[PDB]
Amino acid sequence: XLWQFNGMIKCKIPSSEPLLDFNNYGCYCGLGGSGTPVDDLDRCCQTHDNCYKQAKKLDSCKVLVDNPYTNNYSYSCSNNEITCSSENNACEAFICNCDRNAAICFSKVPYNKEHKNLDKKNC
Ligand SMILES: [Ca+2]
Repeated sequence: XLWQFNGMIKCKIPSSEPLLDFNNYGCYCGLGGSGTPVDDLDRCCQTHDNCYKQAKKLDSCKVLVDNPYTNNYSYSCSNNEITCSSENNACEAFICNCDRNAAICFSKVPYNKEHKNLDKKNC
């Protein structure tokens, strides 16, 4: 953790507290996620979820019996641009890329506050 991810979003969105703002949004942002993404931000989340699902099927992780949920990488934040550290092994670089793409996706999409705390039956 979360923790690294939380730190990435803030790097692109310095004004936010991502565990509060990007949590429980739409159908996908937050625990699980199903149905059709309700907006571009939901789709950001749908993708990220997908990128974690894929990471688990990766050999490089499947050792290192890795958990996307616990995957431990390094990244730096400078001037609101994120760089995933070369020192990452393949598995941790895959996860860092997942987190990186989401960070960025989040900063380019509209925020629809009618989609926070949605009834998943709309999903
Ligand atoms: Ca999700």
